[PDB]
Amino acid sequence: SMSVKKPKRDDSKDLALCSMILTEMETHEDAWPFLLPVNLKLVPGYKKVIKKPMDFSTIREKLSSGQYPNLETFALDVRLVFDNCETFNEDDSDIGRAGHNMRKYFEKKWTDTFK
Repeated sequence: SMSVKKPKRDDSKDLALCSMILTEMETHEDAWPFLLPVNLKLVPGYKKVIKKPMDFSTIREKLSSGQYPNLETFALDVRLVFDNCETFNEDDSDIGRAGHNMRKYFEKKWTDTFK
């Protein structure tokens, strides 16, 4: 509350560390469904169904331009990528499986880096 603060967690390396995580997601072999925005002219249903599209390139641009206020808003966009993928793709598809695998990979890196 006013003039009463919990001790200051060092957040000065968060930007660099989110960048490193994102590089590791970018270079994973199962990243291919997620590297670029879904082409809304060429994929029927996507525009109407997926209210907030997200992809790695879009996260990389937001990161590089100071559009994440803190590391939690960065994790929310990453998870949005996987949540979208589960919304649109059967679990038993190449892309459905890619999404589960990438989410697992992300969540481990997140915990090991920050928890």
